[PDB]
Amino acid sequence: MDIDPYKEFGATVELLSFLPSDFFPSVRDLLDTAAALYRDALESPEHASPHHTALRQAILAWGDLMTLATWVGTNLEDPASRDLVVSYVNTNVGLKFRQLLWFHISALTFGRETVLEYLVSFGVWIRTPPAYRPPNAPILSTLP
Amino acid sequence: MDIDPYKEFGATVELLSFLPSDFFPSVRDLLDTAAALYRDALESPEHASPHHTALRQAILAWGDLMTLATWVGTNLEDPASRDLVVSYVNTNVGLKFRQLLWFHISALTFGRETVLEYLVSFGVWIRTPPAYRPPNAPILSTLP
Amino acid sequence: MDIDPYKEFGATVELLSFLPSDFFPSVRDLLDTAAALYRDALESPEHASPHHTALRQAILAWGDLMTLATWVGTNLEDPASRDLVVSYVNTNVGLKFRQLLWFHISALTFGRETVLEYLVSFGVWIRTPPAYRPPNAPILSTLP
Amino acid sequence: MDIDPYKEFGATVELLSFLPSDFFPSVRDLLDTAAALYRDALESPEHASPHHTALRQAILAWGDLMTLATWVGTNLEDPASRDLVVSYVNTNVGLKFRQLLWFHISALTFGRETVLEYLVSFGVWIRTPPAYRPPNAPILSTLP
Amino acid sequence: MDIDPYKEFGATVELLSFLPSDFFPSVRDLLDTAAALYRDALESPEHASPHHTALRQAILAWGDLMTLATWVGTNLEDPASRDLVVSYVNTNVGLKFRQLLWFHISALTFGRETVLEYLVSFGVWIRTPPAYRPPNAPILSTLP
Amino acid sequence: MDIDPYKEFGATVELLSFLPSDFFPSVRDLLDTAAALYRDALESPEHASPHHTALRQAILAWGDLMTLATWVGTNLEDPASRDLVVSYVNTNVGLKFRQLLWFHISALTFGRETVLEYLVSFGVWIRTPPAYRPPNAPILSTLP
Ligand SMILES: COC(=O)c1c(CN2CCN(C(=O)CCCNC(=O)c3ccc(C(=O)[O-])c(-c4c5ccc(=[N+](C)C)cc-5oc5cc(N(C)C)ccc45)c3)CC2)nc(-c2ccccn2)nc1-c1ccc(F)cc1Cl
Ligand SMILES: COC(=O)c1c(CN2CCN(C(=O)CCCNC(=O)c3ccc(C(=O)[O-])c(-c4c5ccc(=[N+](C)C)cc-5oc5cc(N(C)C)ccc45)c3)CC2)nc(-c2ccccn2)nc1-c1ccc(F)cc1Cl
Repeated sequence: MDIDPYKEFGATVELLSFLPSDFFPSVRDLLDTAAALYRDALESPEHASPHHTALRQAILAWGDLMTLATWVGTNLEDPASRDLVVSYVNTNVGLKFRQLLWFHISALTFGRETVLEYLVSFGVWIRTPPAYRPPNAPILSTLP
Repeated sequence: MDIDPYKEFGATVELLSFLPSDFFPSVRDLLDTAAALYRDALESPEHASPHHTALRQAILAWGDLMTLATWVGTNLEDPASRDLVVSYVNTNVGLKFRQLLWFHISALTFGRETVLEYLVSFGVWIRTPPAYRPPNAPILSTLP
Repeated sequence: MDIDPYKEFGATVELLSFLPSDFFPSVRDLLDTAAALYRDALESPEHASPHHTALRQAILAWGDLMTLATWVGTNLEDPASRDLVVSYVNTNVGLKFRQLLWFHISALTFGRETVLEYLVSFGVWIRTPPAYRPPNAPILSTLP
Repeated sequence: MDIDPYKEFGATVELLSFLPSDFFPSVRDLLDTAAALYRDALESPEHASPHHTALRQAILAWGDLMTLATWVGTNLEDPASRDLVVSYVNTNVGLKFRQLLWFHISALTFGRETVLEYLVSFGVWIRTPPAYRPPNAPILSTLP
Repeated sequence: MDIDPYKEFGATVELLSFLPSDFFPSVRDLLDTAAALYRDALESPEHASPHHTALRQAILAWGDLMTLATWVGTNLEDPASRDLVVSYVNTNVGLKFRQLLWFHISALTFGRETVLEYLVSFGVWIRTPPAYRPPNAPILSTLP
Repeated sequence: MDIDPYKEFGATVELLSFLPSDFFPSVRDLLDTAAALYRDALESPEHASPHHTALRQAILAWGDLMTLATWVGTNLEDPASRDLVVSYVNTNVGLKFRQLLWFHISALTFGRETVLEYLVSFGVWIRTPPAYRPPNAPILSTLP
């Protein structure tokens, strides 16, 4: 009854379990990137590619929790209520789809195959013990 | 980037603003009806429609929000501090994509064309004042 | 100078007066119809039909009457005289204006043929004795 | 909703603002131009061009603003406030309106080509330094 | 690297040194005239001419300098310390490309050929002493 | 009424918002590079490519502020006047188009596509948290 968010794009939630938590950027940094690079294509009413379809949805989803953050910021009285709730959204639910923002943005910019190869390559990096890991962790980059 | 998802689908948020709040079925019925008859290619690796890709991102979001309601209802202290939040999810944020689930499901069984005419042909039914309104709203259905 | 705003379109004020006054939708409830359905076609720099060129003028004409209901609506010294006039805009100009928007916005969605026939149809249905008539009122609809 | 009343006609408010304000003729002095030249073409039940359909609306739009300047023009209790508003019609609506009539009534007599070129021409001629320019101002004319 | 921009355009800075300081129109009129009739492809992603690319870099520079005048006039303390700077911008640095805007705009409507002849045919008009000078400078214009 | 300085070259001011302030070299270092590599082509009166057209303009623009720096350095008396002004030009207005100098120089040397790919690649570098950023930030380099 539960769908894999990435089963349609080749990747999977288990595969994204490689990437540690702190690896992912903040939601602001990702939203600014899409709104900087793709803002002229996201708002365009065309199916340029499935990531746009997913990316338009993921943005509005976080746009919705911002509402619940603001509603809770004012219509609640207890500090442990008004804070621990909003602390939950940024902490856990925010992390719940910084993957989606990080994934689909990185997929559009770099192609799906380059992202999937990136995950496996990053998987090998993290597996190796600290003594032999090359300190420069692998990082995405285009290729002509 | 401030844009509704209903752009490449030929719609708006104003277009689906005519529909009264009691128009849309419950969230449970929509989720069930999704898996009742779309569970075939909905939870598969296949890609088939652009509606499916947008759909899958909606069902995961509600599963996210329900994780929020379960969290707040069990850990936040005061019901006067949390039942506001719990009822807020089921009431307002739920109705956010309480209709989003409705659009894609209705579009899939019927088509982006037939759903739009039902929306166009509904507002004309609802914009009409009560005294001169037919006693039976138009029925969404496929035309052979 | 008796410039009928409908003589170009195979109609006339007498037919639109032939229907009952209260049948017509409200101004606010009707602007969003084109604003939600035709916001892209109207704002386009190339007209698609004379209804576009005509409806594109009615929207601007209503602009100042709201502005005049806003400038005068908030920049007077006597509130005892503000609603004396500001009420007149929604009183006896909208009645001559809500008819105008309804014609074109219905003319676009259903063609000038069906609207002109509907005016004859509905205007009769309200005249026939109630003992002898189909109680299901006649209405436009995109479906046959 | 930024419905330029000129974007359909290869112009825009900035060009018509590019000319000086006082260049435009008066409303009364301009209505008779179409009323004397185009009283037959406008009142015809078949439009001859989109300028007809557009100019046919501006005349009626000015109708109520005179009526509103007549209803309010004579049906108030405070003359101290009558000219406070009635002056505004000829104050800051005609300025946005005398431009509108001038464009179409000139567009019909001389085609949309010559008017759009004249706006560029005259708007420049008033900008060039007086020491270096033909003092004979540029003007439309039916003769070559 | 010490070179004027008027090289690939077939000109110099000496050639445009004949023109008196009062020759060129104001900076406001040039900026308006740029957007009055070139705003079509001036603020677009298109590349069309080599004049447009040089132009766009001029309009941004003046917007830069005006940001300087606004800054100094509001933050620098003494008018005897700042009005020198403010008037210096509008007077001297303004006239630097007060003519630069004039050359490209005049070149676009007319062509690199026709503008040069007007410059060649102007100096002969201005180098001539006053007693034998025709009372009307040559007029820039296109030749069919 | 405002043009994007980079809208014609594919990039945009938002895209260049990735690069932090201190990343950009000084104006002297860039001018020496162009005057070292391109001084034999900039002064050539030919449109070798649009960056030359932009690059000739950007140089003279900074060449103009050097004049205002020198004029202010001598014809002003107050130290907070003569210093804070010139401090403004080097600090803010200098930074305002060290981008243009850095961009167009890097575009000529490395091709437009390589620069645009560089920005996106640098964008991904800066987004990543410090713990996982490869310490060697990405840097331009040719490719046969
Ligand atoms: C996937 O869709 C859904 O699940 C769904 C649907 C749509 N479907 C399909 C339609 N539907 C039906 O129940 C239809 C069966 C009944 N059939 C009929 O009555 C029927 C059957 C045959 C004929 C027929 O051939 O003559 C006619 C018929 C005509 C047919 C053609 C025609 N011409 C143009 C020539 C003229 C006709 O003139 C008529 C005139 C009549 N007079 C005299 C009054 C009477 C009948 C007719 C009607 C409901 C379900 N709607 C809604 C919804 C929501 C809010 C508000 C309203 N609706 N929500 C959902 C949803 C819910 C939960 C969930 F979790 C997920 C979803 Cl998505
Ligand atoms: C885009 O350009 C501009 O905006 C612009 C222009 C140029 N334009 C176009 C020309 N212009 C006019 O006003 C022309 C209309 C008047 N037409 C006429 O007088 C006219 C029209 C028809 C004929 C005609 O067919 O016979 C003739 C004519 C002749 C024609 C052909 C001919 N042969 C070779 C066979 C012999 C002719 O012998 C004559 C002899 C005469 N006698 C007896 C004295 C009298 C007339 C004629 C003249 C001004 C605008 N200049 C200037 C400028 C600046 C500084 C100093 C001077 N000028 N600044 C700008 C600028 C300003 C602000 C801004 F923000 C941006 C810009 Cl860029």
